[PDB]
Order: sequence, then C-alpha cells, then structure tokens
Amino acid sequence: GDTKEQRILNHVLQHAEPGNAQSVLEAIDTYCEQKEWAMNVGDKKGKIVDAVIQEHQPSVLLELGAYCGYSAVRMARLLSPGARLITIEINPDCAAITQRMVDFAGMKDKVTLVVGASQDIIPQLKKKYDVDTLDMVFLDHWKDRYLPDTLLLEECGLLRKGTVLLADNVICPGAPDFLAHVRGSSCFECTHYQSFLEYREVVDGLEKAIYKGP
Ligand SMILES: C[S@@+](CC[C@H](N)C(=O)[O-])C[C@H]1O[C@@H](n2cnc3c(N)ncnc32)[C@H](O)[C@@H]1O
Ligand SMILES: O=[N+]([O-])c1cc(O)c(O)c([N+](=O)[O-])c1
Ligand SMILES: [Mg+2]
Repeated sequence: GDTKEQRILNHVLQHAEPGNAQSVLEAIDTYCEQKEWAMNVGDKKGKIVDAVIQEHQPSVLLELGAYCGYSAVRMARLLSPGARLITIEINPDCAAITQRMVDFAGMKDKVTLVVGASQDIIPQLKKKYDVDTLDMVFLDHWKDRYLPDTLLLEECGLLRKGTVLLADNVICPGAPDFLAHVRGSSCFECTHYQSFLEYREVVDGLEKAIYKGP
C-alpha cells in the first residue's frame, strides 16, 4: 500500500523536472487540485509567502511544519547564497519526504531539516543549530502550537526587532489565540493578508507579525 503523502512525492518524482523548483511546486499543486487535496500552503497563499520573503530577504528562516516539503522548496528557491532555511517537522516520515522533495527540487544546499517537535527544538536552536537570532519564521504546524511557540521564540531570545512571523491558516482552520496575542501586544506590528485556502474557494488568510522588541 501507500499513503497520500507518498502519492504526492511519487507524482513529483515521476512528472516534475529534476532540479526545477518551480516545476516541483506546479506538479504538487496540480496533483492536489486534480486528485487529492493536501495541506500544502498552495499557490494562492504561496504567492503571499513569496512576496514576504522578497520584501524581507531573510538570511535565517525557520519553518515550523514541513509536511511534504512544498513550502520548504517554495521559500528556499527565493533565498540568496548563504541564506538558510531551518525546517522543523515532528513526523519522521514526513521529514524523509521533505528531504527527498528538497533534494529533487535542487534546494538541498539551502535547507536544514530537523526532526522533532518545534517546542523541543526551539530551546536548542542557539546551542545545537548555531542560531543567534532569526530573521523570519513561517508558522504552519498544528494551530494550537502557534501561540505557545511564539512565546517560546521570544523568551529564548530568538527574535530581534524586525524579525517577521508569518502564520498560515489564521482564518481556516484558524489561530485566534495567536492572533489576539500578536495584535493586542505592543511587541508586534501586524498585517492581515486575506486569500483562499489551498486548492479551494474557502476564505483563509495569513498574518504577518513583525517583532518590535520586548
Ligand atoms: C500544514 S502541514 C505543513 C505544510 C507545509 N508548511 C507546506 O506548506 O508545504 C503541518 C505539519 O506540521 C507538523 N507538525 C505538527 N505539530 C508539529 C510540531 N509541534 N512541531 C513540528 N511539526 C509539527 C505535522 O506533522 C505536519 O507535517
Ligand atoms: O484543515 N485544513 O484545511 C488545514 C489547512 C492547512 O493549511 C493546514 O496547515 C492545516 N493544519 O495544519 O492542520 C489544516
Ligand atoms: Mg497551512
């Protein structure tokens, strides 16, 4: 047998162009529109992710939630030489898929994959992954972790003035406690980017929260 995540990977390996990150993204998006929905950020919201990366030019980018590697490929392809993406994924099989997808897309030199839970890895980023502060964070893991991991990132000293947090799914499925925190707090300057849930006409949005200092 096989799983949805394996079928998405197999579609890419068999139909996308090796070394062509854009072709990998398009193959995933086509498979998910035509065959089986999956929780990749997708094309519409992905254009917004792309725009945030282009506006901030992060040198150290952290992703929480890798899944099959769609967003890791999408983001990595816009980073400059010497920039790096650290992506944390709790499920070892998804992590294996993500590394296979990254490698196929020609992005392996940009990406450090970490297997584990964000809450376990964040407190180790400075000591084990040679992070000082982060330039940007993409939150796209289980939504009940968005608030507590944001507080962990801050308390661990990983945010600096101007660090960008970009959170998927703030409308659907929703992340209301995260939203109330960053919006209400004087420590974050927030902008809402409304769009659509991946591969659907359901409304969703992203929140961009720029840290302003403690
Ligand atoms: C929405 S999918 C990620 C999609 C990906 N960002 C993309 O756009 O291609 C969410 C993932 O977060 C992972 N996950 C859930 N809780 C986690 C945690 N605490 N730390 C790391 N990964 C987690 C899940 O195993 C799943 O792969
Ligand atoms: O249920 N969904 O439509 C989604 C969509 C998403 O984009 C997700 O990131 C998600 N999740 O992490 O649980 C779920
Ligand atoms: Mg999502």
